[PDB]
Amino acid sequence: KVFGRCELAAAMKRHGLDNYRGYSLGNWVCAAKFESNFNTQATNRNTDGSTDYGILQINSRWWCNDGRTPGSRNLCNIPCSALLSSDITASVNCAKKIVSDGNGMNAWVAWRNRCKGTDVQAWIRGCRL
Ligand SMILES: [Cl-]
Ligand SMILES: [Cl-]
Ligand SMILES: [Cl-]
Ligand SMILES: [Cl-]
Ligand SMILES: [Cl-]
Ligand SMILES: [Cl-]
Ligand SMILES: [Cl-]
Ligand SMILES: [Cl-]
Ligand code: NA
Repeated sequence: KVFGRCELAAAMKRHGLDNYRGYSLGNWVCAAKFESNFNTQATNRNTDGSTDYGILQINSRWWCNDGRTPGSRNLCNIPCSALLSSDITASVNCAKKIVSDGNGMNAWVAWRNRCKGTDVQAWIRGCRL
C-alpha cells in the first residue's frame, strides 16, 4: 500500500505514535516519506547484507527476522515480512521499541539527515486529525 500523507498521519495517530517519546506526528510522517516514500512494501538491501523493511525501513540487523542476516537479532520478535503489511501495526510497535533504544529518532538516518530540525509540522498541515 502507498499511503497518502494525511492518510498515514491518521493511521500513525490511531496507533499511538503521535508524540511517542516526545516526537510529534510530523516527525514520524517526514521519516516515512524519506525512508519509504510512504510505501509499506519498500525494501532496501544494506551493504552489510541486512535489509530494511517497510514504511519506516526497519533493519533486520537488530529488529526483525528475515533468516538471511547472520548474527543478527530480532528484538521486535517478528518476521521482517510482517513489516511490509498494508496495516501498519507491526511497523508502529517496532518503531516504538527502536525510538526507545537510546538515540531517539536518530536510529533513522534519513530522519536525522532530512527531517531533524526542519519544519516537520508541514507534513501534517491541512490534515483532519
Ligand atoms: Cl507527500
Ligand atoms: Cl508535527
Ligand atoms: Cl537471520
Ligand atoms: Cl536472499
Ligand atoms: Cl533477539
Ligand atoms: Cl520469523
Ligand atoms: Cl493501518
Ligand atoms: Cl529523544
Ligand atoms: Na534479524
